[PDB]
Amino acid sequence: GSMSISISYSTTYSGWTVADYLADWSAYFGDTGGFNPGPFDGSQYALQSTASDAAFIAGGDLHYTLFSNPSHTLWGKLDSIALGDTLTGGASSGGYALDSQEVSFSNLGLDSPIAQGRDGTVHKVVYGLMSGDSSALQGQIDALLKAVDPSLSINSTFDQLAAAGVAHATPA
Repeated sequence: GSMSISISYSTTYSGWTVADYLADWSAYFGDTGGFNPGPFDGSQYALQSTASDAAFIAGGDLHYTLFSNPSHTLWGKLDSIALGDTLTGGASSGGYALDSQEVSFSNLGLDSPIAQGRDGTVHKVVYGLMSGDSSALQGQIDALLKAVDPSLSINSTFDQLAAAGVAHATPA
């Protein structure tokens, strides 16, 4: 359903496990953009690597506390993560996009309240992904996959997830 995780993937990665792909993408990002609409809140939070072309877009209803207690917290609803290369667009252009969208995860269903601060799952998922540690995102995807089918996991390949009705190949 709409409460079920849905994954898109370039056929480039059809034989990759989700864990292997996420670990390598977060290394590609390493240890332009912002919020749409912004300045500090948006339906998208997008970031470009300085280290490589790597870029992500977090989608949902996201909030950044800036200097307000609890400081430097990203909280709210995280519905989607899109991973790939080269951030484009912004508020002005009808939203952020990726020049090359490698993999996306939708219907994540994550919602972290401000009171949890940087302890929130949304904060940890997004901060990890851009600080060379996709472990938090992997844990949430693993749980969502097992909610559909317990023989699935982040160690499933993208084409195994397609065969299980979760994932969808896109052109390379």
